[PDB]
Amino acid sequence: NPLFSPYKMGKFNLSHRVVLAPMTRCRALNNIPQAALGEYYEQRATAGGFLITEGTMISPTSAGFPHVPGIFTKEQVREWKKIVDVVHAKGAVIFCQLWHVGRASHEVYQPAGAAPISSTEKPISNRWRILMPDGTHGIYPKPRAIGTYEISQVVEDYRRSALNAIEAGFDGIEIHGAHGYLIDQFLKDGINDRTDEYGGSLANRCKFITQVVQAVVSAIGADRVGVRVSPAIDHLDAMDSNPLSLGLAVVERLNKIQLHSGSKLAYLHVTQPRYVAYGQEEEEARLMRTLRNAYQGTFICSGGYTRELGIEAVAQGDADLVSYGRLFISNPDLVMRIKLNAPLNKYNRKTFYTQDPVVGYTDYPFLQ
Ligand SMILES: Cc1cc2nc3c(=O)[nH]c(=O)nc-3n(C[C@H](O)[C@H](O)[C@H](O)COP(=O)(O)O)c2cc1C
Repeated sequence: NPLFSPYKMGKFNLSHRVVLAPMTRCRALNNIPQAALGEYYEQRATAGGFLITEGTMISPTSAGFPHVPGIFTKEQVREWKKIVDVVHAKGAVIFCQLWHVGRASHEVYQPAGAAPISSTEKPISNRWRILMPDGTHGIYPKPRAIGTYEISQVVEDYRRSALNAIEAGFDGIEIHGAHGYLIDQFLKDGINDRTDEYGGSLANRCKFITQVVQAVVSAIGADRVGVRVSPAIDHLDAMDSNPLSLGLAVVERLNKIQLHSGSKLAYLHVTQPRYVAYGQEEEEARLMRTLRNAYQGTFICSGGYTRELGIEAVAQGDADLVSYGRLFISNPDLVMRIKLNAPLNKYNRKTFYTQDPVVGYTDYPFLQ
């Protein structure tokens, strides 16, 4: 079974290829990592396994969900360390995903109820609704488009948060540049309507993610930096006229960064879309294989993977590691279960974003 052949990700000797995909669960009350996170990650950690934390705040204006952890204050760093220690004690490797939502926020999540920032002034449409602190859904407001100087301030927040992640003990960080968020808002031409040097051409649209990656690399080293993108996913009205072209454009910038920096990134992480048929290589698969073949380094595929699809991905060389989200929610021992090809617990979406430290978070049973 390919999923269980070792894999050397940089200095990390991974015993298997099943990865915990970053997942927002909203248990980090008031943005403070909670002991619950500790038990949650500990349950899923395995000797030689790779975990990626839920997206984490890089500043006071980077959140668009309630109770998501942050890593921009020393207090948060202190609490993250305890979680990182419990995970390391299991022999797992763990990276902290640095996340800024951009225009996908609401005044309720912004200091002084200010407007969320973005590359544009256009708001997400009403086809998408934001989750509110009280569990109901809200309207995405008009964001404020930032200038060159402010862009550099946000880049600095990523930088500072990356240093904090390292101070907390994390083995590295993952730059969240997918799913229609801040970075993705500069990447997708369906959103980026700028006329300055951060908009228009592929090179300009790629500038922001490049500056962000460069800043953290120069701060903690390319080896402790992973990057996540999703050119073919349009979540939150984040579409591009040419998904494949945009992805390759991003891949080229990353390869260039590695060559100039003289070191490879931890990995490239890509979320893929899944079409829907009926009672059930292809464009989508080929787009993924193409980004993988173009990228000089470790490739992590994600999005609707199963035990079967995962084995296939590693077996055909389409990916080095496979990240699982939803199945990892309901199966703390997903790695063991996949290895023994045992049944899988179904996940209850109702408690994906509730605040209880146990219910729908750590009370999913292990294999008996
Ligand atoms: C409840 C939930 C929360 C998620 N939170 C994040 C997140 O904070 N950052 C991110 O990059 N992806 C996030 N994802 C996407 C996952 O990392 C992963 O790409 C996706 O779950 C893969 O598909 P799967 O659920 O079929 O395995 C989330 C997914 C779910 C279901």
